[PDB]
Amino acid sequence: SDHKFLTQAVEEAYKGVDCGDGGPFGAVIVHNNEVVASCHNMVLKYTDPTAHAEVTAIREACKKLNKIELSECEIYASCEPCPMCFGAIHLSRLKRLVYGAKAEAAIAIGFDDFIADALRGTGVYQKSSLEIKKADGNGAAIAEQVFQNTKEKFRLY
Amino acid sequence: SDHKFLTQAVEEAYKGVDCGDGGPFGAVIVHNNEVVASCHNMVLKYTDPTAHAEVTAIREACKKLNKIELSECEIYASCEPCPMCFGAIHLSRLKRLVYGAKAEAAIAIGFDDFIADALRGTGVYQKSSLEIKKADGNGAAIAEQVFQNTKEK
Ligand SMILES: [Zn+2]
Ligand SMILES: [Zn+2]
Repeated sequence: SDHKFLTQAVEEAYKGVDCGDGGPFGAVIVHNNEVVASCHNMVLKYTDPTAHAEVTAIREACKKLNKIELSECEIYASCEPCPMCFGAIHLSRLKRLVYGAKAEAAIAIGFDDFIADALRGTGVYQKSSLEIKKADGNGAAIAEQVFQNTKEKFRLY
Repeated sequence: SDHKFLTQAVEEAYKGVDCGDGGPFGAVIVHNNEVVASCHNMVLKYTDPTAHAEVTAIREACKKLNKIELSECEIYASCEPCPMCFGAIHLSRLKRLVYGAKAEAAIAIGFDDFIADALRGTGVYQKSSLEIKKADGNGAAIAEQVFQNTKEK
């Protein structure tokens, strides 16, 4: 099941960058195998620097479910969530995070060096409690290739 | 001026908690000396756990200026911004943050221990770039008093 939803997140990333909504990032929020929200980065479309894929999905899922906690839901992120997004995942009380590519894969094509200490377990003040799964196998390889694929698609533009 | 805009962020904190929009937290974004956004926590009003005062203010300022970066603006927060909000402040590229109450003041009234390493200078992977000012004196007194004053609210 993890492979299904992670690949849905990756496809959101491709769709969002293709239509110009934002960068190549996707996120899917799922409640007992039912998809609650399927989003990509909307920073450009919304003129909102907080509209990352994860934040957008959280906003949508909370509005759909009429509550500010998503404690029975899980989130699939095509890329490792940044500090803002990991903070939003913490605040939302999501029970599990599965992510596809390490942040280094995005930094490799020029994205900002902007990594969540609490995700990687390197903080003094901020600690995480939720279950975190870095994908492996086919899902991880597919997720990691998003960034070189996007850079190649826009190389001569 | 620093006192003026921090006091306005505290005023937003009180207004928001009084009308049930969210918790006792406010934020003000200014371009030199003009208010670009003045907001409070809207978590309850919007059913949105990301709608902290700072995030709400960033979104409104970016809409007002029609752009996703706020490198000419500064942000005043009634309370120390949390990891989410400090991340948002980084992404928006605000050039300066002034905040009134240390997170311990909110925690002492029963809010979650949820503190940004990058703001306190203890981040390993996340390093702040912007200038940060913790208020002192009367500004700190005003911002700390919010939590005692709104305890039963
Ligand atoms: Zn993010
Ligand atoms: Zn916050």
